[PDB]
Amino acid sequence: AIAPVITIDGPSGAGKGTLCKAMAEALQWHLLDSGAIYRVLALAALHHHVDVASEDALVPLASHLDVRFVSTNGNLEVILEGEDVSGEIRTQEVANAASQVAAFPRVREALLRRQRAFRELPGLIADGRDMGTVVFPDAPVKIFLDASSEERAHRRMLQLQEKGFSVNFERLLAEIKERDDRDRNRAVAPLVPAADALVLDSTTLSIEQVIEKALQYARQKLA
Ligand SMILES: Nc1ccn([C@H]2CC[C@@H](COP(=O)(O)O)O2)c(=O)n1
Repeated sequence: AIAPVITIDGPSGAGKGTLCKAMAEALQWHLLDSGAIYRVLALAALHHHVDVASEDALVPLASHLDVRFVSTNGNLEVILEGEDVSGEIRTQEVANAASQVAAFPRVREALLRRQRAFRELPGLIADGRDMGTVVFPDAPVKIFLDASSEERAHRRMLQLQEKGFSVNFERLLAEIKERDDRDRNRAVAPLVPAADALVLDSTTLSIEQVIEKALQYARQKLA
């Protein structure tokens, strides 16, 4: 009776965002960008002067985190307390704060019900780190999108250059190196692929190939 869910987990810069949107549109399903939740929580903490390195301080904020997401009128907008912060949550200051807040056990549990509420018919495409291992363990379809850290740093560099930002590959390689250690080195819902997850390594695959392989797999298990 419950709605089917396709989980897409993987490290930062693996291309989950792009894949999820493409699958959601292809199947006309709902989307959940769990990372945006942790980022909106982080931005909230910064604006409310809540200690980002304090589990006690963060828990209250997470439990009442006022965040809504708007459908695809073209893309997706993240709202915090009535204000669009879609761009601000994508800043390095918020990305860093987000990994900080997502590290605490009680803070993550305080966000479980909120993420799980996204499971609604006809289906949900869930993007994150632990969608297939903690949030939605029973997902009929689980995908682990991964790629070498070097490639993910290279793609990042290029995207920042497109936007007109001056970058340095060495810095980006360390940046993703540090994020990977966090998401993967924490006794609390670490980044690990589910045993039944399709491991999609996109290092030498194009956006088109990834989407094609993902949909082939998902459609296979759901019809
Ligand atoms: N399901 C998730 C999604 C995200 N995060 C953390 C990883 C860093 C931060 C932001 O994630 P993203 O870079 O994917 O926006 O939140 C997490 O712990 N669990």
